[PDB]
Amino acid sequence: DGKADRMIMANDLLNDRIKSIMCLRAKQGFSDPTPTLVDIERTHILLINSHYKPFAAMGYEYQKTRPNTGNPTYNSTIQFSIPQFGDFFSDMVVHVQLAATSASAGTVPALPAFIGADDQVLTSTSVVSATENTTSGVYTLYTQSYVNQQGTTQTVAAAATNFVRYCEYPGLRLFKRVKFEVNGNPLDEYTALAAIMYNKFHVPDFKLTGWKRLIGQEVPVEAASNLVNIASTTPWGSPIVALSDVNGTAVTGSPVNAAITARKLTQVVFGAQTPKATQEQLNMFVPLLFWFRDPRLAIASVSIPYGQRFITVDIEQQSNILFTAPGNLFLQTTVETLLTTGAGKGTATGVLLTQYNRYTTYTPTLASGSSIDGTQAVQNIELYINNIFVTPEIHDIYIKRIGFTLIRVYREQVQREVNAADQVLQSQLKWPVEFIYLGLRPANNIAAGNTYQWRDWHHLTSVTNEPVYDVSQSYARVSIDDTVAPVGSTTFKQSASQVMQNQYIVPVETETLDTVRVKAHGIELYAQYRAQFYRDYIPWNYGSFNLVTPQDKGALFLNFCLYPGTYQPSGHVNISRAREFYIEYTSSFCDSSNPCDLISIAKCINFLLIS
Amino acid sequence: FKLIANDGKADRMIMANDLLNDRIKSIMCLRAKQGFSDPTPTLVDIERTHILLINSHYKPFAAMGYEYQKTRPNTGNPTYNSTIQFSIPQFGDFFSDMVVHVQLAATSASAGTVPALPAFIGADDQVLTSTSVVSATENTTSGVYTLYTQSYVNQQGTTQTVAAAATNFVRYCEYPGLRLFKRVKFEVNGNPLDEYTALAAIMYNKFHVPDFKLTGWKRLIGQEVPVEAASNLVNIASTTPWGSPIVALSDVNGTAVTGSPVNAAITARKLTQVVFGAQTPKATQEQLNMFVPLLFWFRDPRLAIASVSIPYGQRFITVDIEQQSNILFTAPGNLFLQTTVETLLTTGAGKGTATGVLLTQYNRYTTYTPTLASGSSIDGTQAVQNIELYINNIFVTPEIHDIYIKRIGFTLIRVYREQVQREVNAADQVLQSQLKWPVEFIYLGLRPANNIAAGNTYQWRDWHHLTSVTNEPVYDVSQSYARVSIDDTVAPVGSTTFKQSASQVMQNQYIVPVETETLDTVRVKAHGIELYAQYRAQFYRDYIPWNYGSFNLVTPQDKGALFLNFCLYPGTYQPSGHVNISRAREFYIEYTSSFCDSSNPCDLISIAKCINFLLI
Amino acid sequence: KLIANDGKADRMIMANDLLNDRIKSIMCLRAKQGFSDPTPTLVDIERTHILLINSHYKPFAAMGYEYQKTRPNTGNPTYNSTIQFSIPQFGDFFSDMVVHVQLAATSASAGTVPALPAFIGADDQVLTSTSVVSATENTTSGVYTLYTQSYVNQQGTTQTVAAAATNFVRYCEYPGLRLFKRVKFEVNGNPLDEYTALAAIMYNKFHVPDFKLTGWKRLIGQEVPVEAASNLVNIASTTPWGSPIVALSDVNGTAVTGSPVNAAITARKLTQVVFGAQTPKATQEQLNMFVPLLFWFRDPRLAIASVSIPYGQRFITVDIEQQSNILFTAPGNLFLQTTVETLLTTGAGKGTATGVLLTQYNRYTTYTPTLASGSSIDGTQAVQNIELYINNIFVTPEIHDIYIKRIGFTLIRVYREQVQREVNAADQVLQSQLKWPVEFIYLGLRPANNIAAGNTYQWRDWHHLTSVTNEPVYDVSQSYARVSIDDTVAPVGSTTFKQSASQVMQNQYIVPVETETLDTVRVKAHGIELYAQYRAQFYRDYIPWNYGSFNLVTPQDKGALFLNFCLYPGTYQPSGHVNISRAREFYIEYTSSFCDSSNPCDLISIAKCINFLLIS
Repeated sequence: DGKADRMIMANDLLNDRIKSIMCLRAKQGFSDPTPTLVDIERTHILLINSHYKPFAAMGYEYQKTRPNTGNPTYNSTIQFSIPQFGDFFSDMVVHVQLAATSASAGTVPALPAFIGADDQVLTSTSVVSATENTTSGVYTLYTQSYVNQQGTTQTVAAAATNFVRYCEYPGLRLFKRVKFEVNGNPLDEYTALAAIMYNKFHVPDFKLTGWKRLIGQEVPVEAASNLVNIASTTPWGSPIVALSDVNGTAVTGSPVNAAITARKLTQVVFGAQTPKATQEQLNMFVPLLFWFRDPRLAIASVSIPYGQRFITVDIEQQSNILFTAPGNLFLQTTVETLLTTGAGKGTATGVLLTQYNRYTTYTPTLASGSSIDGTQAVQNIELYINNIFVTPEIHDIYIKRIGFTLIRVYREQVQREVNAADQVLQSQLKWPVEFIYLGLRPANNIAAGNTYQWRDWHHLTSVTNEPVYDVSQSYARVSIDDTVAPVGSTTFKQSASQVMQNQYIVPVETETLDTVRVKAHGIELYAQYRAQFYRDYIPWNYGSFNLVTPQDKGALFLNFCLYPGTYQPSGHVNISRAREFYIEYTSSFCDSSNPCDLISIAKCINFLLIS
Repeated sequence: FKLIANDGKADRMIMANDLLNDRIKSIMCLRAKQGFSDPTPTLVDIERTHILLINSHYKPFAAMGYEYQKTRPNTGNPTYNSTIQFSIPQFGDFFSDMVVHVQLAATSASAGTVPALPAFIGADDQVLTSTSVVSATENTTSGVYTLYTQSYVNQQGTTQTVAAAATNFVRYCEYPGLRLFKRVKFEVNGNPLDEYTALAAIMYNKFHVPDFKLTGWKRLIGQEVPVEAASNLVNIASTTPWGSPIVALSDVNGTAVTGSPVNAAITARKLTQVVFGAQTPKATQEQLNMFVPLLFWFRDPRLAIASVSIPYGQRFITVDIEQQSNILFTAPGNLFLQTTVETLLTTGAGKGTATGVLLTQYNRYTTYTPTLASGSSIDGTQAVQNIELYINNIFVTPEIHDIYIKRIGFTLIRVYREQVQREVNAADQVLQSQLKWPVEFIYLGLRPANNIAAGNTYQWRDWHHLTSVTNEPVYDVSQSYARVSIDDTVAPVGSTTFKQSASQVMQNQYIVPVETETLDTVRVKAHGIELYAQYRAQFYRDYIPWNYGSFNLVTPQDKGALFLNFCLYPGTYQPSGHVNISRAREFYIEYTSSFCDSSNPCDLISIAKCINFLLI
Repeated sequence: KLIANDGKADRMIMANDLLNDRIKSIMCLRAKQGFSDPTPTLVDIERTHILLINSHYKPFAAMGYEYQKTRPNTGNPTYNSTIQFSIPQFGDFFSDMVVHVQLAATSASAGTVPALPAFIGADDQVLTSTSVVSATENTTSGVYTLYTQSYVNQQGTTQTVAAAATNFVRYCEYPGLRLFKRVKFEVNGNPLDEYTALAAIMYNKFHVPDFKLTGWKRLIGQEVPVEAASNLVNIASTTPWGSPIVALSDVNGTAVTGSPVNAAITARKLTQVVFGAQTPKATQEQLNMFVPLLFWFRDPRLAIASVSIPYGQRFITVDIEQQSNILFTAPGNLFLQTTVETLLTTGAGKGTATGVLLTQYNRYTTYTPTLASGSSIDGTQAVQNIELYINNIFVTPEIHDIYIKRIGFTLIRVYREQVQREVNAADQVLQSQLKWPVEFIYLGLRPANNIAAGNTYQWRDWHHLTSVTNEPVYDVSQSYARVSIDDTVAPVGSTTFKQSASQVMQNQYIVPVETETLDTVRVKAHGIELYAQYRAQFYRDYIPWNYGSFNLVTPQDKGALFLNFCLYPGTYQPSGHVNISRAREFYIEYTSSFCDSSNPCDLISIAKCINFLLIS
């Protein structure tokens, strides 16, 4: 007790209910006066309770189906029949098999143009130029050449082959258009734009690895290094470890022994998106994202019979799925500086060399005339259908008594934009709207000329590439006269080098939407709010484990229900307003020089009759 | 496939198809004799015993719609270190989730100077200029002459002059939106209906943000998100970056040589993670935009607060704003201390000194340390450019609203109750005097006082940690070697004309935040009666958040975050256990510490979520 | 402006014209029936419509829980033994269980530095106690190739052969999962339920989402990554590259490909480090684990009535793995230095050790961690403590006697495991362990070498269900150096302009590359196809993705397959099963590209079956 506990557990009420029921049962002549669990549960909940209810008998089995449209190819329409098997059919997934493929043989391209104006030489293996400076005595030499990973110089016009890679998420872009046909008319359909909105919003981490494996995305692999820290020792030489100045203070910049024993982890990827000489056979199981994937919403076969039900997949072109990438061929850019102090200093004939410096980078380079194989075959494509069976007695009752089923459908509109601000009528909305995926994707993300299209195609922002360099630094000193003391002498030579150890590319996102406003039949559904309200807050607050806060900085969620993703309706936009629906945007990026696509994918409510 | 509905005892208990078919036979026979035209049963008839796993049924909801609304403060121009009060406008029939948009101006550090150079290291040949400090240690017994050089450079390596211009970078503390709200208060009629501090905001950060909400959560409160970056190919199948002379060697006995690299088997590239947001030091931190959610109970739509139930005269959201000195910090910019040690091994006359002849071996060691510029601090004039309260307003039909007010009676609510007790004891029993309602659970921690100290150069990071964090360096070192013959007429092998040179240069340095836990054991006692026996802190940090809560309870990353649980479903609305106070008068949390003493004071932080009731 | 009644669409989703009619009716009946208040009841509305704003809850039959820890009946615990706990009489019910295991801090015994490797070259062979040197002459090219191998510590100091050296120690991955060979819940001498480490690793792969992973790893003694940030690598408007190569343009004005430019952003790198039980250390700290017991009655709803399983005949029995499968030797602070030097001379005796005019020098240096001879694990490492923690649930006496007299029975889930060793590339394996309805089956074909003592990666591969090979990734430091040895002749184009270059291994990573052992799987029971022959990715990737929601995690292990037969794996409510008639003649058929007589594998099949438990 007391007051707080009477309202949370009501244990004095519960006991009085027990005393009352046991007496009424004794009054009425029951052999066993002890109450029923149901009688207790009419007011109180039983936290420990192993009760369950039997389910009407039901089992499921998957089935595989080849298409009606002959041998599968890229850039073609593939249609499946939905065979007659179970009383209902439910979740679907399509196995796509793409042949192992390599690029055709090419050549080592021509060397770059001269950099320096002096001492210009061009051979089959290098291009050399120089800049003189007689004032400072520094002679700068530029050398550029092609090498492989081992550093062996490659000859111009000799053999060289590009690698091949897939775009990111090839399973999502391959199905250009997925549609469910019932009696000629599309019952529901979606595009790759709806598939990547699912990719951003509806794949939590406990499903992410398999999702990636399902649609052909490579999965990172964690790799452990040697020990980098070992307690009570150091990799640094003794002369720089644990120094103190003349005052007894520990020296800033003097390393001390490690306090822990630790090793590094790093992640490597070597899948379909990593360029390879041969991309081995790619097997994807692309799920079809239809409402009836939920078992409860399985579609009765009698209400949509065989012969009038089809799955139709439009297949993208190979040029948007498979790309070339640099192979074992690199451009080595090397700068050498020779500071001389004697006669002819700053030129090739200068004497008295005191300081030498070398700077060397490596850039992966494409081979000339090495392209993807246009004969790569779609080796297999098959539709997997989950078929649900029930007893004849319950099927009869269910078909006569269910009436209808609520369904959800995709409604998509793409609007090419060159305005920094615009009010775009959403003319595709027939039905009540639960929520809307919004995006302003730059046209350059899907441009053939964009060398990073394999990556940018699904991003909803303008992406720029920022290099991050690993640099190896070296120093060397040498005495060239054994009779002169080195310290303070020009016989004590200096040498240094900066060599590129590796290079990363950081994708830097520039958002294309600043503010979004929603107006419908003269009614403000959303005031002009920053894009971060729809990308961060709304996916964070709503949806529970069914709505993921998107990684993409350009993915916006226009919510109109309380529980997006759940079957029970919880809010929508009335059809009257949906028929005059406007999305007003503000952009810092879109203009006449930067076209962008206002992508809006709505999820609408619709009914479906039975029997 | 054939369905088998009745196979023995197991199927009879799980599906009960014989009974289901008997119920159908009975129901169709009764309906037929009672005069119905359609004897087939209703779906409810079947649902009274059996569940239908295929079922498209749903219920219509009482008509409902919602719309957000911006609201500005009653307290004028917003500033750091101030109290900001919002009115809760009269708009919807109910109001639910709330979020505050905060806009912090772009800011830079003031102009400063390159500080003075470090003191001499060696006792010999001391020279100090405006650009370097040089000293040396002689050793004529070994013939090794050690030269110490320290100087200031930028990233490109150009030497910077002492007292020349230099400017520090600026950074925001980690999770600045969580620290910015010193206190958040929802008050009606002068008294706080519920309130919480930044300690509750970080308790939420550790226990209630799973990964499918994290990226958006980090963006809402100003924490930078890592960005994955891909490298060049590091392994290419059938080749190697190692030079031929060392690749694929065998010894004289035919065995492959240990340490001889072979060709790669796969073609792989590396992934690295980079950050460049509010927590990364920058010359100019761009304008910071945050949408801080208010972690109140009524964020749940089911618990939306009826507008007529609270007068408009005295209903407010009141937020105390942290000071700028706890949110924005200076950090080293494009300025680095270069520490170089050089050893020269000579063998002739004067060996070990600067005049020794015949140099046989040379070594160079060099590190770089980011350095603060003198007199370059944060801009104190940084403006809080905008702050606005977003309130979700829910609208219902007039009929349901009138029914709801007259029939709801009350609502069950959850509130925060905070207590912080300063400790210098390794073990103590702390009476929890702010705990006074049915408590579902208690967040517990023992945060060292140094984590929030202005003297801690890592306060921007340590402030929300509940442990003692020390910084262990990890070094990336570039090793180089070189040999050169200075006499073209003498064979190099075995001659002192075959010189030696080597170098170790710091490529990069990482900082490993090493947590030393402050709690060894925890005990929960109420009136000389154990609610929790003395268990290791790892029982409350790892096991309880692992077993309970489902997706509502996240196993905390912080090694010091503990969860004292008293219910079966910590995240759900339905009550499932509590400790009432009630006889909880003498509620004690007893701890043991291997860290807390007179030299390392800590704050025992205990935040409980309690059940209370609001009458509508 | 709410609408509520816009067309047929709003009629079927909200049914507001129907609800208004129900309210208007209910008010008139109550008015006609003489009620004081005619406004309807929330239950009256909810008979048709769902209320999205509803603070309703039900009171729970009073309950509370408390944990209790007990010691084994079998005295001091050791490796390779059976430990048995009694379940003490405490609460009305007992629920989740977790076992605290404490393993003493441990280190390897003292050993020696092993013998140096054999000669590589055929010429100029020298064997020291500190290095082994050989060479390969080449008079045609003028290249003298010198091979040197030695032993060093991390700092690089040379270690003498047969001098002192000690190995480090490491724990296998997921030690808490392998430590328990078998875990038994025993009643009346009969095993009521039991599982092995194989079931534990199946749970580790399929039922630990990311919001529970950190705590899960800490419970079973797996080290947790620690994120560490570096110095700024990019700084806006500057570069680490020296100016001679920065922002170059060719003679035509075009920017030079390969010429770096200033950075556009300012960024740090994030790397991850581990330093726990799996990282080799001179001394591993005292390992403390709280290993949960993965029985069905962990669910609070499914707590076991203390009366229904009497005291004195109920036990938890745990078989403990041998020490040699839990704790392993790993290389310590001893490294094999492999150095190749090439000397390009052109004068008399070129290509031999007597070459004169040295033009180019190259050094290639790798390091390989090396085991010390005679340094092994401490076989006297004690199990310092092991205790079983049991949650005890207390309920009111009135509800206790009612529930025990009325619940009848409870559904339980039990493990049923079979391991079939295979050398056949394809086989059809009868599952004799299956006797009861099966919800789903964890499947794998684990290579026998993953648990073989001869495998030096057994500490890692034991829980993997594929064949793992080790692919090195090398971080290589490249350096160049040029020096003029004659100050009277111009360096350019002269043999006095000497060249030197070095490649030194900076670090090396091991990539675990998984080779799948299962190609296709087919499920055939009672001559009936429940699963056709489908690729292994259907069971590994598609099924865990589609089913189970947050209760079924997609497995990272490429060899983990999930054969599902219910709609909702992870829920207590039954949702489908394989019936007993078919379960008694049950076949799992596989095809393999890996398994043959040179690579024996174990087909591991662990099914979750449904059984029942009577009450008392």
